[PDB]
Amino acid sequence: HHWGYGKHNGPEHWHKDFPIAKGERQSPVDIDTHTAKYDPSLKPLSVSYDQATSLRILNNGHAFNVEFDDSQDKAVLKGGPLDGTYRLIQFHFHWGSLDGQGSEHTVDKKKYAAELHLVHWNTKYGDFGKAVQQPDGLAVLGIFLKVGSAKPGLQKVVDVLDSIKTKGKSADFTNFDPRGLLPESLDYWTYPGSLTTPPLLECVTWIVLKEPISVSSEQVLKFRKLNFNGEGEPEELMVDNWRPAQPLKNRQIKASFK
Ligand SMILES: O=C(O)c1ccccc1O
Ligand SMILES: O=C(O)c1ccccc1O
Ligand SMILES: O=C(O)c1ccccc1O
Ligand SMILES: O=C(O)c1ccccc1O
Ligand SMILES: [Zn+2]
Repeated sequence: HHWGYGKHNGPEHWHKDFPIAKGERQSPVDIDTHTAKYDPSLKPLSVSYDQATSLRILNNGHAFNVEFDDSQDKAVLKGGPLDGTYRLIQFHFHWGSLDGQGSEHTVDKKKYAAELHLVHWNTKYGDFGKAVQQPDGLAVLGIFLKVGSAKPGLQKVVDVLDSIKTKGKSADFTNFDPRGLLPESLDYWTYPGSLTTPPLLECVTWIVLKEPISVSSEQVLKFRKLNFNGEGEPEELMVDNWRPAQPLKNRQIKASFK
């Protein structure tokens, strides 16, 4: 599988190897804020990250993942639209070549400079690989990034990127606190969707926070120095690693707030 974000292997091509790309609950989507419905029965999100154990950071040739110990209930998401306990396995970002693009979800067609995805799996399915085969297997917390003031809690991530410049490189990344990436408010939109990269499985309850976080231009510039290619291969900057909005089809986006 040689999928990517280039002209010859990008999102418009993914359906040839992954036919679910044209399915009924693909992500991301545009969030029409005037069409989303407030649902008063939606509960507040419960983000319990105090015992989180980060292990490693990896450049996988499409983004970088910060990975966590998901062998115990150390960092979990529950409540909101979710039934059960969802364990944090990794987070990653999508970002642009310019500050006016980079997010996967859009809000009233507005694009943010980047988007953070905190990926969690439903513990009733035992492991991530089983969870991705279920319609309620994953819960992804999505957070928009806008360029402005620096985010202090992001800087530890930025400072390690030089050690994982190319595809396949990893580095130890212990004692990172993902709570430093969250905005003040946990108000959210939610809808059923999919992974946004191949295999594009329709297994995600998306929880997209309304409040973006601010990062500095210097922080996002360091993301843009990463490479899609392996060491010794022709340099292709890791930028614009986002899938565009897909048709909503027979879905409704719900809001936790009025
Ligand atoms: O593999 C990619 O994601 C890619 C992206 C941009 C340009 C060329 C590429 O191969
Ligand atoms: O110093 C950086 O911020 C950096 C980031 C990504 C890749 C190579 C780098 O030197
Ligand atoms: O978010 C995704 O698209 C994804 C895809 C494959 C594996 C883990 C993931 O989070
Ligand atoms: O291994 C290579 O082919 C190579 C090519 C360009 C620069 C550094 C390298 O190691
Ligand atoms: Zn993602």
